[PDB]
Amino acid sequence: KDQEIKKLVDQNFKPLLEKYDVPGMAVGVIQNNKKYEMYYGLQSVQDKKAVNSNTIFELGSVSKLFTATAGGYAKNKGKISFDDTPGKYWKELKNTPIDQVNLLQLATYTSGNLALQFPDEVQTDQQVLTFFKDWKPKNPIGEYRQYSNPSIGLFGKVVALSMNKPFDQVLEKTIFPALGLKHSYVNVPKTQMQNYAFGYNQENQPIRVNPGPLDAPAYGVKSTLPDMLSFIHANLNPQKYPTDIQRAINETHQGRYQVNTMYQALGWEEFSYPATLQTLLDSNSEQIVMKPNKVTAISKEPSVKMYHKTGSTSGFGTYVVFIPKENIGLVMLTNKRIPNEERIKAAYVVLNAIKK
Ligand SMILES: *[B@]([O])([C][N]C(=O)/C(=N\OC([C])([C])C([O])=O)C1=[C]SC([N])=N1)OP([O])([O])=O
Repeated sequence: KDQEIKKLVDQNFKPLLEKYDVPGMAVGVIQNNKKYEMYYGLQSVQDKKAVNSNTIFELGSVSKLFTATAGGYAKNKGKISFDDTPGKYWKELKNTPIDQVNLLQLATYTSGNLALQFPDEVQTDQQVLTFFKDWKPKNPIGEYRQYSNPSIGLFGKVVALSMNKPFDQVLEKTIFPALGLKHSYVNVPKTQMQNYAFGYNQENQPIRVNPGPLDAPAYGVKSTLPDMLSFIHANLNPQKYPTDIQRAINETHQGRYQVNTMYQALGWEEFSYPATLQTLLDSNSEQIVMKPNKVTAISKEPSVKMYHKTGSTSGFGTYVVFIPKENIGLVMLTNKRIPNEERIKAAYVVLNAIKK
C-alpha cells in the first residue's frame, strides 16, 4: 500500500509537467506521520539544477496560513483580541473609518471595501498608511467576502505591532522555530540563494517575486517540501508542538462564516469531509476569488472537516490540503503556475486512492 504513493503521484502530478511545460515540481504526501517526497525536473533550467529536498519555492498566498498562525499565536498569548480594531495597535489609524473593522474581519476579507491587490501606485509604508487613512466603507462591514492581500496584509502588520517585532521576525524568530521549520523564509539569506528556485512565467522566463506593500503577510514566504510537510504534520497532529503553537494552529481551523459549501477559517479554506471534487474546485472559482460574495453565518457545522489553500506568484504554484480524520495531507510546489483546477483535481485523486 505504502509502495503505491509514488505511483499515484507519478500517475496524477507528473503529467502536468509536460502538459504546462513546468520545469520543476515537488509533491509531498504525509500519511499516519510518514512523509513521502517526490521531486521532478529542475529548480533552475539555466543551471540544470535538480529539484530536491533543499529547493526553496515561493508559497504565494499559502503565506496567509503562516500569517493566520502568527495571529492565532498572538491571540492565545493575549497580545490581541480578534474583536480589536487596527487603530488600537497602529495609532495613526485610530478613529479612522478602517478602525470600525475588527482584526477577524481583516483576516477573513469582510471589510466590505478591499480588492485583491493594493493600487500599483501604493509601494512605500507612507503610501500604505495613506491608503488605510483614506479608506471608507462600501458594503456593510462583516457581510461581504472579497479575497484581499491588503486586508490580511493589515491583519499581519497589526499582529506584528502587537508582538513589538517586524512581521519578518515574527515568522523567522518565533513561528517557524516553534513549528520546527529549518528552511522557511520571508527573506532568503545569501547562504540559501543557491537553493532558491527560479520561477518561470508564461513565456518560460526566469522570475522571482518583487518587493511589494505588506508582501510578507499576503504572499511573501518561501519554503522547502520537507518544511511544508512538517507544517501539514503540525496541522494534522499538533500534540507534539508547544501549547502556544497548538492553540495558534487550532485557532486557524475554526470556521468563521460560510460562502455556500466553503467555510472561511483563519487563512485556511474549510469544507465538510468528504467533499465532492466540484466543491473543492468551486472554492477557487472566478466568482469566489475575484468578486464580492455575501457571507452567511455557519448553519451546518461539519463534524468531519478538510482544509486547503492555493498559492500563486508570477513564477510559482502552491497547493496544500489536509484531512485530520484520515491523518493525511498533500503539498504541491511548482516553479511555474498551473491552473488551480489541475492542482486540486490531482490532489483529490491521490488522497482518495490512498485513504481507502
Ligand atoms: B494568492 O497567491 C494571491 N495571489 C496574488 O496576489 C497574485 N496573483 O493573483 C492571482 C492572479 C489571483 C493568482 O491566482 O495568481 C500574485 C501574482 S505575483 C504576486 N506576488 N502575487 O492566492 P491565490 O488565489 O492566487 O491562490
